[PDB]
Amino acid sequence: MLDAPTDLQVTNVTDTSITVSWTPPSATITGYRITYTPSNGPGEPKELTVPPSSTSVTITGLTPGVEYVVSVYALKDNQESPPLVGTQTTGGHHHHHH
Repeated sequence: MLDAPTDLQVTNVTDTSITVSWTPPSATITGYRITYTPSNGPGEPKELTVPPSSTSVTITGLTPGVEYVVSVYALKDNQESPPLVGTQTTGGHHHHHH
């Protein structure tokens, strides 16, 4: 049972992407799982995974102009931490797209 990563930082944001960084937990870890969904979505999210050497990830294909909830879970084998949770609105709310 595993402590959560800390200090979610958004280092870049576009109309369709977010770059997400975090600080590792104190535990030995074997990966991270990242979920993302709009706050206004039914709420079951999309999921990605990364190796433990990744303490940042860029999420693409996002909807412009909406608040996303990003949740980062540390993994240790079959085990997962509670998530580190932060929010970010993508660019372009008042702009057309294509």
